[PDB]
Parts: sequence; structure tokens; C-alpha cells
Amino acid sequence: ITGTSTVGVGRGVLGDQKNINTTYSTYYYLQDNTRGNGIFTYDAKYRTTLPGSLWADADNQFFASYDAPAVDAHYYAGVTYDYYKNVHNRLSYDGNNAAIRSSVHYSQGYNNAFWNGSQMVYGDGDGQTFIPLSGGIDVVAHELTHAVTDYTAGLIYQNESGAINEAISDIFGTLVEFYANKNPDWEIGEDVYTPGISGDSLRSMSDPAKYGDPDHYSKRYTGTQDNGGVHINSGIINKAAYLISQGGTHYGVSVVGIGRDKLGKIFYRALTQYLTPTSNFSQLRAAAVQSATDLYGSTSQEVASVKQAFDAVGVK
Ligand SMILES: [Ca+2]
Ligand SMILES: [Ca+2]
Ligand SMILES: [Ca+2]
Ligand SMILES: [Ca+2]
Ligand SMILES: [Zn+2]
Repeated sequence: ITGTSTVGVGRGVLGDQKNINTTYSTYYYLQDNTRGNGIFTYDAKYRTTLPGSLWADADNQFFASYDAPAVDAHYYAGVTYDYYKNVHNRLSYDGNNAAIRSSVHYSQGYNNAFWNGSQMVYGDGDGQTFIPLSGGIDVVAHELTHAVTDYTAGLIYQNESGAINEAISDIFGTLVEFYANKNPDWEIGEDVYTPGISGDSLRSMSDPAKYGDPDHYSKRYTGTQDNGGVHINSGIINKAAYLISQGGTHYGVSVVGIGRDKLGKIFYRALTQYLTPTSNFSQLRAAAVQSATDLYGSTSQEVASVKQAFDAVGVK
């Protein structure tokens, strides 16, 4: 809507206070005009009809429990936009400042968050397995990254290409978590997963096997569930990414880490310049090696580490 840009204050899912960009026109709306064509957050009101109604508030103060998921979805979408703009010089997910839209309070006791091809959607969780999903910055970044992938490589959401699609979202979800410096780690969804259990997460990039996911190509899932194991086989690529950044010896293969910044630069280039809709793991390796070569030279330590990481997880 048309109005005056202002700043409100509220509390997120984890109870932390933060300032959020809003728009004033009779009511204060969760519409951030400071980033691209805007960031809009909607209330789905426990229904499944999307996007719902643009979030309206009477006093620009968002401290009600019902407001929490909206505050975080709005705020973290902004942080993710900042990451892509400042680190990769990319304006929004389409590269042309497309408006970012998110809906919270989707359905009832819904334990998922997703990108539906046009916007992000967040459930409130059942309170046991998950609390409002927008409370996890890696979750929000994971979802917005699916939008970036759709507009670039376009990796089909099935089998190996789908696993790469998933890994890319976990990788950048984690890099954004580090960018915001919000208790960063290499775990996925730890902030909103099982509030009654501390120290766990949905997936682990440092050690995928901790939750039963494969950490080597020889252990890849070949079944039909989960669209050919897109959330399972992503562990193989997540482990490779972790090794490239942090280093380590996996299955007897030693990798010299090159850091998170270079990991991001290599994978962003691979994603935007070399990957295609049907790329498989072997092609991802080729794309990553070529990207590192473009950026650091064929005889660089960076290229060497990329090769070692993929060798470690069995991807030739
Ligand atoms: Ca209020
Ligand atoms: Ca964390
Ligand atoms: Ca995390
Ligand atoms: Ca937990
Ligand atoms: Zn995903």
C-alpha cells in the first residue's frame, strides 16, 4: 500500500526485541520500503488460502504472542536480502529487486515452511516438534534461496538435481546465519526444532550421519520417497561444503579449509553461471572446480580444496 515509511518495534519467536521497517497509512503495515520493491508480510489466519491479508497493526508495536512469527519473517527476510545484495551484489531473488512476500500462521499446527513458487510460507509448528518456523534465520534464508535457485540454475526438485537444490538452500541458509552472527553453527533449524530438547537440529552439515543422512556417495538413497531423497542426499553435498570451508579428514581424505567467504563465492558462481536444471552431483563438482578456477586460478589452494572435498564424499 501507499504510505509513510517508519520503524516499529517488536519481539520475535525467541523473545528477542528488534526493530522492523513498516509503512503507515491509517494502520501500520509490515511493508518494508527500504529494500528493493519491498518486503511484505501477510497473516494467513490459520487458513491455507494465500497470501492472506497484509499484516496491519494499530500502534506499530508488535509484542503480542500472535505477532512473533510475523516479526521474525519480516526481519529475517530483510537480513537475507541484505546478504545477497552486500555479499553477492544480487538485488532480491530475481536480480531485479522483485518484491519479497511471506505469509505466517499458515494452517494449524503446521510443521513446515516452504517456497510455493511465488512466496514464502511459514507454519506455527505443533509446539512439540517445531515452534513458529520463521524464528530460525537459517530456515528463512533456506526458503528465500529456493527462490534464487528457481531464477538461476532452475534445478529440478527430484533425484540428484533436487538434492543439489536442497544443499544450496542449506549452504546459503547457514552462510546467512553467520552473516547475521546469530549464534552461528553448521546445523539446520536448531532454533525452532524440538523446544523440549536442547542441542539437536533437523539436519547437520558438519556431520549429516548424526541424523541418519548420508555423508558419502556410496551411502546415497536410491528410493522414491522424498522425491528421490532430496532432503536426504543433500547431506553428501552439505558435508562437501562444510569440508571446503572448515577442512578436515573424512574417510581418510584430508581437506584444507579455505573459509566461509570463499565457499560462498565459489558456490554462488557455480549456481549462477554453470549449473542447469538437470545437473547431477558429478556436474556440480565440475561446476565448483571451474568456479574456483575462474576466481583463484587453476593452481590455487582453493581449487585443490574443492577437488579434495568432493573426493572425500565420493563424488567424481
Ligand atoms: Ca500492536
Ligand atoms: Ca544457530
Ligand atoms: Ca543453524
Ligand atoms: Ca531442540
Ligand atoms: Zn528446501
